[PDB]
Amino acid sequence: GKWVIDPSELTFVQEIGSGQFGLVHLGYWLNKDKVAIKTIREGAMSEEDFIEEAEVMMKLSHPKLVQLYGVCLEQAPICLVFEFMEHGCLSDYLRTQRGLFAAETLLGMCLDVCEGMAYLEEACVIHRDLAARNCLVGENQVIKVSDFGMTRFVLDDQYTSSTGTKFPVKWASPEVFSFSRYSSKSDVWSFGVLMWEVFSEGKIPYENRSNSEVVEDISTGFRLYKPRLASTHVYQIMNHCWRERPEDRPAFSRLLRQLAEIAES
Ligand SMILES: C=CC(=O)N1CCC[C@@H](n2nc(-c3cccc(C(=O)Nc4cccc(C(C)(C)C)c4)c3)c3c(N)ncnc32)C1
Repeated sequence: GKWVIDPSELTFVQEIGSGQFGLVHLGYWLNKDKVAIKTIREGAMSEEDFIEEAEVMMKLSHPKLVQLYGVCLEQAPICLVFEFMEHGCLSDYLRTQRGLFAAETLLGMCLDVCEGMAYLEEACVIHRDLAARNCLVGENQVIKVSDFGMTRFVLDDQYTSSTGTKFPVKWASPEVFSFSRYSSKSDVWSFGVLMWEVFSEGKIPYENRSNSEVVEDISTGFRLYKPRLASTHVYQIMNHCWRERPEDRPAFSRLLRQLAEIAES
């Protein structure tokens, strides 16, 4: 089928950087385009579960979502082929350009991510690991969401267990760090942390807290402070994303209207 890419259809030009459990290269895909190619090391992911879901994932086509183009599975290590995002991760894009962006621009970056997340929410697809590190920057400074649902395939328990050393506790809602209870409402909590990373120009949330300290702090009502560039209205929306009860958090469809209201007026 079309989703399978033959090794003869790909060339590797240069490294982009280290991804999770594998290297990412810049390359070309025959008769198509420039692409980013991930080589995944053996044992890191459930390749069979991923191959079963690949065609399904490839139908989640939205301009604010980084596209999966196909899979090169002929030989180990398998390759995953994606839409190439010229300006890389949003985390480094902000950190290297501190002082450049106006709040209107930072809000527009949050609006791009929110639009991609409202599409996934309508499709009943949970991201599970939304953070600035997997939002990528493309043409005309567009931000696109990447790696939605990919943690379903990770095999290292240090990453998947809510108590594992590499679990993204900093972006987790309490029902996720307590019970791994994923939903679009737990993605909303993560989106609030993403808004904080954006308005802080790429600062690390809860920088001097261990993961166990973040659990206790969040459970006892602590919340991230307001970034200097965030207005009080922006910070109010961040706090709505961090409500303890998932039912009290806004849906992405509601956030998209609230943030656009601020952006368009
Ligand atoms: C800060 C520096 C930065 O910019 N980085 C870090 C190094 C790699 C860069 N990178 N990563 C991707 C990219 C985009 C989407 C998915 C993946 C992926 O491999 N999923 C992925 C593939 C297979 C398995 C898994 C598991 C989670 C299951 C382990 C994940 C990779 C990418 C792209 N398309 N265009 C440009 N650069 C890109 C991002």
